Parts: sequence; C-alpha cells; structure tokens
Amino acid sequence: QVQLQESGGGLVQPGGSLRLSCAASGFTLDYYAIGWFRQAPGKEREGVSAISSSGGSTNYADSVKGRFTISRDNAKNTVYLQMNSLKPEDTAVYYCAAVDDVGTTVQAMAVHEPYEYDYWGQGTQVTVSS
Repeated sequence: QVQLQESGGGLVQPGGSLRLSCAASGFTLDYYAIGWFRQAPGKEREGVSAISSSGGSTNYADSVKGRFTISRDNAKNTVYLQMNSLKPEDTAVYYCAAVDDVGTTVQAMAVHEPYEYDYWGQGTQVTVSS
C-alpha cells in the first residue's frame, strides 16, 4: 500500500516565506527518495527540491538554490520544504512523490534520470501576492 498527502501551502506576500509538508502512509520514507514538484495551469512540472534515502544529501533547482531548503523526518514520516525570498513567479500548486530508492539501481546526481515517480498525491496550493 502507498498513500501521500501534501500540506502547508497558502497565500503569502512577495519577499515572504512558506513551509510545506509531504506526509506518507503504507511505506516508510527512510527506504525511499522524495521530490517536490510545481504545477501551473496547463504547464509542465518543475522539479523544485528532493531528498534521497541518505538524509545527509539533497537536490535543488537553479531557480531556488540559496532560498529554498528541504529536510525529512522519519519519526513523523514526512518531508518538509522551507521556502524564502518569494516572487510572484513562484505561484503554483505543489505536489510530492516517492521512489523505492532502497530497491532501484544507482541514482544519478540529477532529477532527469529515465526512472520516474507517478505515485499518489493531492497537492497544496501556493500563491505569492501582496
């Protein structure tokens, strides 16, 4: 069984900050790798930030490096995404998804490998406006 829930998205002013939560059930996050994904109306998905089976290393987009920060909690079974220095262009619905990293072959140092997620989710709405 696999289920996930995105939370913590809302309205915020430009120059503000936000804190998202990707909670999970039926599986334990320690054995998986989790990524956060944007979606605007009719647009493709942006890979924002991600965390592997090893909590000591993480991925980030060049548009968010130095203002976004990801971390996980294996007692809460949740991945948290902090964001800061927010612009109107950051407005989107934020989704999350997992991959069975303690089971797949070697993950590259990138978010554009031929393997993909496609797990369950609901998304959480983020708007940046004064």
